[PDB]
Amino acid sequence: LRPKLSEEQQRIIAILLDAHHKTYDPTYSDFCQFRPPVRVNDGGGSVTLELSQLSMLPHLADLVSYSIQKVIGFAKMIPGFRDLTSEDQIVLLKSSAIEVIMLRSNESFTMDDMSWTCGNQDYKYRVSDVTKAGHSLELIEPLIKFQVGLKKLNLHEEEHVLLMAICIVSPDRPGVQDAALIEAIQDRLSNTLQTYIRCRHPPPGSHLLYAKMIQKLADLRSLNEEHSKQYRCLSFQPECSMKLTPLVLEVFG
Ligand SMILES: C=C1/C(=C\C=C2/CCC[C@]3(C)[C@@H]([C@H](C)CCCC(O)c4nccs4)CC[C@@H]23)C[C@@H](O)C[C@@H]1O
Repeated sequence: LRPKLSEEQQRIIAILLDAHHKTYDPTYSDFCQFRPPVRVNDGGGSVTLELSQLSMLPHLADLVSYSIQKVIGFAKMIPGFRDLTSEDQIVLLKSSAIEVIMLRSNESFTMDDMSWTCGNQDYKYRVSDVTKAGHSLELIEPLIKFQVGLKKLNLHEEEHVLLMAICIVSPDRPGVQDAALIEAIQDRLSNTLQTYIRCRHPPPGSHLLYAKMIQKLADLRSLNEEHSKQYRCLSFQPECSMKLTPLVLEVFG
């Protein structure tokens, strides 16, 4: 069976697309406002050197902080999100922030050279830039694998925004209060996605796609935990806080 999208489901999709268009600048025109990226010589991938300088951390921390603000804006436009208590809204945002960033970053990621290309050379982010920010391959490898995997799903923009919305409004987040309400909101989004794929996504892929998308949400949970471990190590580095931002300190602290 291929039920058609209800008027409400169409509205939800239009709302999410508009929300994404208002919060994701495909030209990356604000990036020059961030603290400048610095790339020091480290072909050897020296952890000692990387930690002593954390040359790319100020720039990436500003990028991530900027992105969190956008995700907050996006979340506030998700149908139903405002119905949640302020406390639940914050718990969901803090717990999914890094995951949504990884998801939305897929738009700038390119398999041409496996990098996130946001402009000229200065704003082309490679795995080497992540290491220069203090991270290890335990996070980087899975991250790239995840990016390529998501790219291959060839998601329609409609599927992309729904996946981000579903990621945010998850009832199984530590600390949530009204899980039932959150699940109700998420189910409404999941059904919309499931329905969209069935009557709008042409084969090969009319099916199987939903499961693959759900699996990516699971992958995101693992990356979230790995990033958390790495962030902890990073926080031990003296003077690290100055290379971050208040928003970032709260979200990952
Ligand atoms: C943000 C966005 C973009 C790219 C994403 C990237 C490339 C550079 C490195 C990133 C930011 C990965 C890096 C794992 C995160 C590590 C940094 C970090 O622990 C911290 N930082 C502040 C406090 S701790 C995750 C997503 C990757 C560009 C554009 O698509 C907008 C998108 O929101």
